[PDB]
Amino acid sequence: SIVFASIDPRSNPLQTSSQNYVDIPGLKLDVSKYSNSPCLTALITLNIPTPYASGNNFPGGNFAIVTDQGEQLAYGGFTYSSKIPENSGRMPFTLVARYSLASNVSTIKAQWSNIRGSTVHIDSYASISAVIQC
Amino acid sequence: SIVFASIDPRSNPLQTSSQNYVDIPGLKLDVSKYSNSPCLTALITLNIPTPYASGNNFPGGNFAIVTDQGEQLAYGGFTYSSKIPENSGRMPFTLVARYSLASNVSTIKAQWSNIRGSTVHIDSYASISAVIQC
Amino acid sequence: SIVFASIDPRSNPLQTSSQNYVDIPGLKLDVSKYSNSPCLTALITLNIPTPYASGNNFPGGNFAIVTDQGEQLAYGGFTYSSKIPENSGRMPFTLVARYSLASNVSTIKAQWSNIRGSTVHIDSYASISAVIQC
Amino acid sequence: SIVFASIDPRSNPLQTSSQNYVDIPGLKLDVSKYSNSPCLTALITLNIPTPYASGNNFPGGNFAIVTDQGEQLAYGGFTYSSKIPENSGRMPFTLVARYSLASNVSTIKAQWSNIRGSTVHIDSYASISAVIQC
Amino acid sequence: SIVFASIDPRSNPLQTSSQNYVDIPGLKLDVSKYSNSPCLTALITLNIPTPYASGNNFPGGNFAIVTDQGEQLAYGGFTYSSKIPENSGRMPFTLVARYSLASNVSTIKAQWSNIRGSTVHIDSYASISAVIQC
Amino acid sequence: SIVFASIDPRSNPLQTSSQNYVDIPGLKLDVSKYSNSPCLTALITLNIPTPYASGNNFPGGNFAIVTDQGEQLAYGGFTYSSKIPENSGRMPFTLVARYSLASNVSTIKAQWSNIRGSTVHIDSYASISAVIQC
Ligand code: NA
Ligand code: NA
Ligand code: NA
Ligand code: NA
Ligand code: NA
Ligand code: NA
Repeated sequence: SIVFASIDPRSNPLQTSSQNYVDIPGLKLDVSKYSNSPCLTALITLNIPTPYASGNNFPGGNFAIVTDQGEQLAYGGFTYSSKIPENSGRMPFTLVARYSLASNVSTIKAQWSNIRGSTVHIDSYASISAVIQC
Repeated sequence: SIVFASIDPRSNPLQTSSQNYVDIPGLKLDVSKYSNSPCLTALITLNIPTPYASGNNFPGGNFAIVTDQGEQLAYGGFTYSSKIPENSGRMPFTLVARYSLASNVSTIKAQWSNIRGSTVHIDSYASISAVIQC
Repeated sequence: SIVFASIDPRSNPLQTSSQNYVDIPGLKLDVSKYSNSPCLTALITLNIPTPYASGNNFPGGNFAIVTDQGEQLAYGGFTYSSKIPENSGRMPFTLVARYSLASNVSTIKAQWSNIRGSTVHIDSYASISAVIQC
Repeated sequence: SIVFASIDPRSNPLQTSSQNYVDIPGLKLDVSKYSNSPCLTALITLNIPTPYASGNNFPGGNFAIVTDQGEQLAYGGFTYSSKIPENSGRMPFTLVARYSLASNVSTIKAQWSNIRGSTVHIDSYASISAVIQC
Repeated sequence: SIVFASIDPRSNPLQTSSQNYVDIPGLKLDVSKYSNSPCLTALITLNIPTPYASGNNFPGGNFAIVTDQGEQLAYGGFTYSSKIPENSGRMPFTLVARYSLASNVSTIKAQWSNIRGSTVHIDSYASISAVIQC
Repeated sequence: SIVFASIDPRSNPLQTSSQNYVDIPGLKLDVSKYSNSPCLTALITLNIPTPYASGNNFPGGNFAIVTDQGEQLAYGGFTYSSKIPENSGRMPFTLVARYSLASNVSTIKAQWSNIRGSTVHIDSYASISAVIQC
């Protein structure tokens, strides 16, 4: 089966300058119906196709897939190749994780954080999805 | 089930300088067999791992997943961090969408468009795929 | 069903300066249980979310999905937009392939290679996965 | 998926002397979750392994699988080979039906009726089940 | 998935006095779409809930599930407990078989034959079905 | 998926005169691969299409589906309509059960027992099968 959530915050863009990971609002999957099911697994893709980051010390952004049981299932990020890019170019980002559904998991969700004092931005379509299989 | 199409236009590369979205030839999925099926959903991934864009005003490229019912299911793109990059570097791009198969859909396909008068280029492997589940 | 492998080589990073494709250790899928099954197909995603490449001639990195039957199912890569980037920025990369399981396949795996004498680096989470369906 | 209901009325046996079909209490399947799903079908088995019928004019019993939309999906029955059997022997009975789940169906259930004024009896395990597939 | 066929020959009943197995018309499954698929198996149920047999030497009827490759996957039958039953009572019959779909099979079908010169009769609902799984 | 076992003891028929349930040799399903899986269920059919029973006090036979955890999932049987049938006619028998695979189950199997001092006989094809679903 498929579980899916997307956002498209054109009118009210998202940003973070947080050094710690914080939730990306709207990018959460409810997997309660499948929990406590050791024979099931979720393959989870976080797709942030058009992010950027502003800043003045080799800016970038980090992303993670986590559960509400404190498991960091995957992480990664982008950075620029200059200290102060004259344009914060759009840097497509995708991240793929796996999680057994054996445990009492309820939520699989996206988080983000900054790098070197940057501000990370999302102002367009992004998604999180899972394929759940036996 | 899986539906899949790929291209690999090494000998005859693809390009667009179109401001409006136009089809990427060869990156189309036929989902007719699954249409009018409200209990089915497709999770669709467009993978353009090695595109670039030429131009002189912060060039880039945009991509979309659409149906032949006029639904834009997802969009995003890449841009460079300089006004006139001395090399149009390869900027891997992936985009993930979801579509209920309730409607009379026949085709799910990839489109692209330019940015600020750029020319977008594909000269190597790219794919579009879907997982269809109940 | 889902098949999955990941790495997270923070303490002992990976690198290659190989012009020919070589295996990324740890990014291998065992599909033996599904082989010789013409009604089955694998949809395979290689996710390298945080690679970079060092070098002095427009550096970058290439990646491929292959089988142990010599099939190159997909390939692509990233490159920088400068001859000698002052920072080798992190360039998220994903690649999606399809393979019929009709043949006597045992292994689907990731490979990488350099570009123009670069060194490609992985020092954090990366994965390879497949959805196997009828 | 599987939907299932059984009864085992040892302490309070069931009987009917009804000429018209009437519900067998407890032998009902709730298929509401799957309704309005044209791509789904149910394969339904009614298993009455140990019924009998009393009477004096070639007794027997009839059974049917029906929906709450007035569809009689299957029917059949047993009869004895004598006008007045000296023992109403146990006559195992099974019945298999198919139903598309396209419609607004809620319930698939078992019914029974008599033959030639008989009384039909169930005093032990019986079941109704469905396999639901795409 | 489910494959299914039924008959309900109330207006034009079926009979056989054949000593050799012959096809029951209408009780045939087309499995061509699944053939040459070693990872698939069919679980096949033949349900004849209300047959009888006439005759004067301990009459009965035999049934079989066969393919068009000459495989007899299952067989069985009913007989009466008297030499000349005064009423040929209805004797519910079900038969379950399994078949790998590895081979070039096209058809799985029902057959019947007599016993000791009997005539076997079907004048009401009967079905043949399969569940096909990986 | 399907699990299946059959017997066809033409050359060396089976019989029991046991008052207690005893295993029918060969009619056992190994479900170990699916055990400890609360999201999975088995729908189990025992098909004895051509049994009979000998004896002189309203003979018959009983059958059950059991696990190796002492669960009697289903039971039923046939009996004749005379005290001493002049021919022990063939009395087709089918029995359907359901079992959650949550527990540490290894085996689902068929048992039989006599009635009123009868001897129950199987000298031809019989099967036990399960459909296992999520
Ligand atoms: Na939840
Ligand atoms: Na189409
Ligand atoms: Na292998
Ligand atoms: Na209902
Ligand atoms: Na055919
Ligand atoms: Na076992």
